[PDB]
Amino acid sequence: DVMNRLILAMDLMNRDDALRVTGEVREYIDTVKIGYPLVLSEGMDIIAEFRKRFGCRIIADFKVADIPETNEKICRATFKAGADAIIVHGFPGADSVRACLNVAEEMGREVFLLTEMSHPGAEMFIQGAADEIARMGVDLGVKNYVGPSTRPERLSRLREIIGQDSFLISPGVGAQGGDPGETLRFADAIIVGRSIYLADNPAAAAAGIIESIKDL
Amino acid sequence: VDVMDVMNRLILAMDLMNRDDALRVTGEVREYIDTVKIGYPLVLSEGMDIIAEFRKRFGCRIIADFKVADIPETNEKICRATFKAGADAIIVHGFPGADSVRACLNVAEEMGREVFLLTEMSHPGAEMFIQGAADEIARMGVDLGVKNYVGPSTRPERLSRLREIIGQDSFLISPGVGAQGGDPGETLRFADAIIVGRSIYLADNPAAAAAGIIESIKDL
Ligand SMILES: O=C1C[C@H](C(=O)O)N([C@@H]2O[C@H](COP(=O)(O)O)[C@@H](O)[C@H]2O)C(=O)N1
Ligand SMILES: O=C1C[C@H](C(=O)O)N([C@@H]2O[C@H](COP(=O)(O)O)[C@@H](O)[C@H]2O)C(=O)N1
Repeated sequence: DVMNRLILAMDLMNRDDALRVTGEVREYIDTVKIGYPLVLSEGMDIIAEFRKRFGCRIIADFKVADIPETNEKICRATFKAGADAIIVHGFPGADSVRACLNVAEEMGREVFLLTEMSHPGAEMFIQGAADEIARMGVDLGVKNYVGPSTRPERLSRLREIIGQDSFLISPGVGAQGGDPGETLRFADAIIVGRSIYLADNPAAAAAGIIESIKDL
Repeated sequence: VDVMDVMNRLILAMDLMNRDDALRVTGEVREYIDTVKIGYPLVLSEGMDIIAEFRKRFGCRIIADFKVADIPETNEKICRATFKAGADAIIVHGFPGADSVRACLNVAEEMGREVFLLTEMSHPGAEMFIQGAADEIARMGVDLGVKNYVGPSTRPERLSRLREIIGQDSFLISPGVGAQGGDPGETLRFADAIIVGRSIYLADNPAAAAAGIIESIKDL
């Protein structure tokens, strides 16, 4: 359950700037997605902190895409650092995703499978494997997925593959071009990045987005 | 000669997760290699500063094995942060497409660092989707101006195919020799250097582990 179905993609690289725009919209969010831009430039402890300076839940968007052995070490350190869930790439195959799954289960945490990406280059290879990846995701027993809001049609097919009792979230809303309304029809929640943390007033953006979909 | 050469054609994949063991083990094999591959296992446990530290204390070049695989905008920040940390190079995935790779290349060009494109991976799972796109990712990397690549030693027939695609003038490094089954000798028929992790850092005696690989290759 994600408050207001919205997830903050705190992608600012300044620690303070981060805990700021994050505080300037704390009201409308309870789930934060944190990536490498912030973590590498400020350290993994920027996570265990968030889980207090804001009490929110943290999804580590690390797109794990290595061999099984290394994926296991990466997931361990991300969870030890105290992350609630970690986003994993599916293109490396089923043994690599399985490695992340074991660790999540061993530590009682969550794995999110990224099936398709939102950006343009995604057409070359990712798109043609998307469905097969989502399906691998089902054979593997994955219950959490990430899909592109930049492609409403794919987003609907994804929901068809994963089922109704699978959790789904969607990036690409706003800057990349996705609409917060169309997207929420198949996915359990959206993820908005730049469209918030870069507006003259981030507080008055994560307010309007909630308005454009406070109906549902 | 345009690309930096690797001492003894051997790159150490330092994936131990605690600062002291990483330092201790790397120090022991210093006289044998001058390039060190530092990935997320160490960097997420000890921090990115570990990158400048190794680079200073050992005088070795550092390849950040981060497998950048995000959208262009984010890949740019990951590369800028990695280079700001002092890495000499950064490994990038190709599957996300040409725009994602180009974003890494711009920053590398801007800051005077290098990009290695990972085309095909060495684990079994790699057969499911990356193998099928491997030749095209390689060819895509070539057309983008990529001069450094990573190909799998666990499949000489594939490493060979990739060498033909990228040609004789570009730099190819290959992981998977040792713990994964690749042979130092065969791999080097096509790769300029091999990446070795566990066979050295989980060995009773790392230096001997390294000296013994360097030895069986000395002739070839
Ligand atoms: O396919 C993907 C993978 C990844 C993800 O969601 O896992 N993201 C992340 O979503 C954020 C951009 O949202 P914004 O700033 O454009 O509004 C960044 O943190 C991206 O790395 C994508 O956008 N597309
Ligand atoms: O295809 C790949 C991708 C990646 C890479 O080389 O970029 N690696 C890395 O090579 C090291 C293992 O060498 P060892 O410990 O098995 O000796 C780890 O750091 C892996 O993440 C692979 O092994 N296979």
